[PDB]
Amino acid sequence: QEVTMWGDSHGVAPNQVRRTLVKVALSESLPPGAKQIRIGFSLPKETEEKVTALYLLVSDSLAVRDLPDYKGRVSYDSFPISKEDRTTALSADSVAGRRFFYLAADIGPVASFSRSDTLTARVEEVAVDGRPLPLKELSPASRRLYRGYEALFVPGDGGSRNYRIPAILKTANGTLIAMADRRKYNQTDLPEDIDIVMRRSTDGGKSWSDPRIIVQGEGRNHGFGDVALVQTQAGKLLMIFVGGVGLWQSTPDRPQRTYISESRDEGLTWSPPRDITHFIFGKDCADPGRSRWLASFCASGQGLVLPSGRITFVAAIRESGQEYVLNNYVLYSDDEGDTWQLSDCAYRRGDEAKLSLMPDGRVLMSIRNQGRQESRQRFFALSSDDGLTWERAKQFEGIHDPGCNGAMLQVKRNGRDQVLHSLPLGPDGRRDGAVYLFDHVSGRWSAPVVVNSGSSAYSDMTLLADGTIGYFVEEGDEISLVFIRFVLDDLFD
Ligand SMILES: CC(=O)N[C@H]1[C@H]([C@H](O)[C@H](O)CO)OC(C(=O)O)=C[C@@H]1O
Repeated sequence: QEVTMWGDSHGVAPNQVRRTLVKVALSESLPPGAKQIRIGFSLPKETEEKVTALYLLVSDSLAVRDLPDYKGRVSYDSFPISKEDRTTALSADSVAGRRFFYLAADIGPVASFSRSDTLTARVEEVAVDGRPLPLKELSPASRRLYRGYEALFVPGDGGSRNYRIPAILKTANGTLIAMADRRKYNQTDLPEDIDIVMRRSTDGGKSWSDPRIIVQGEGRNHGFGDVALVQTQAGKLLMIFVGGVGLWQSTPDRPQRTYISESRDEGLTWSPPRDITHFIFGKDCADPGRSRWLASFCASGQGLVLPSGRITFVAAIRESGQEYVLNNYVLYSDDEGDTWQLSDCAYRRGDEAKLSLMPDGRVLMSIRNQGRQESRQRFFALSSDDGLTWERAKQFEGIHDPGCNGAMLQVKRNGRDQVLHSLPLGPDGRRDGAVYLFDHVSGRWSAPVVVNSGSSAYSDMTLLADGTIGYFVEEGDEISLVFIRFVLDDLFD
């Protein structure tokens, strides 16, 4: 006869409805001799001012996210509470044998969006006919306000059990393209059966089209995923992705293949996928020095189109069956994706790597630290010839990498050229999604700022037209893909 309690720590945005603050779970249904349950809670005046209404929600599901994020797959009743009240009661009959209770709120309109712009509440008492039950707290509540915050892909959406691997792209016309692994049966990588799914926004991420499967996987060893995105200088959209067996199961004669698809109408329609594995490695490769290589995949998220028009993604390539490590090469095209070539080797024992354009026209590459090498720090390299040749740049190091994909944006802050990098803070785990700012002139990283506390993994970022940052992250143990919008001052002033 015990209650367990979880405070909620997901972000919120103005005017959102029925946002959970804390939820509690009874160990058992109320007994037949129970007439009413009554829950007492604490809620600071600072939180009270930022909400317009409270509610007690009752459900037969114990959910991770806000109940409306499940688009009806969670069933609940909702009972309002005056914001000034600190207790509420409900009849056993109305609970109808259910065990999961949520204290939720409607978020007001005003906001300052600073680091201290947070919301919290705590359940202090759950009494059944005046008998307090033992209460155990597993997590506190702290919900930060952002300019935008929306779960774009939630486990269960459209009948897929899971979602992973976010990719985000803003077009020259302002269209937002969001893509992801639709991980149908569970959260594991290829060779599992996986689709590529998409949603679009034409209003800067205020609203999003219904999700559309654009590449359908056809069974185990026949799925697709790990999408990266660019817009070419001629204006076409380009996705690149892998499909087939797993990374370490690929071979020269039976590869996990690399594909590209293009769109000429802002992501509405896409060309039938085109196998470009033969430009890279394996049995159909024209370069005999790469015909015995085993595997290649481009880092999911975004590529980079250079000022010349050269299209680039970083591939991480397995050259030997005698080792489980990868080497980085830039995959590029100077003819709008018609043909593809590889740079010289950019990193030895690398992994998922990302590119960004330096103020002086050099290319900066950020390299995932796979295998807890060295000091468990993120790796960096530099190229001065548009990605053809590379050199390690230790002076950019200085942030921890638990072994996870992330992203870079070149931005101006207070007149000064800086790199914004997204990565889990950890330590040594995929936890607390954070961003850092690297100052070009001083060569020092900022202290991290945690955007989403809790389990956090892959992230992609884009610069919106008005300077806001779109931040697309893997939140939680069973992952939802979440689009968050903030400006730099919200995080760093
Ligand atoms: C094609 C592929 O396998 N991509 C996977 C990537 C890769 O396995 C690793 O980067 C190599 O070390 O890892 C992860 C991961 O969450 O860690 C997710 C990707 O789906």
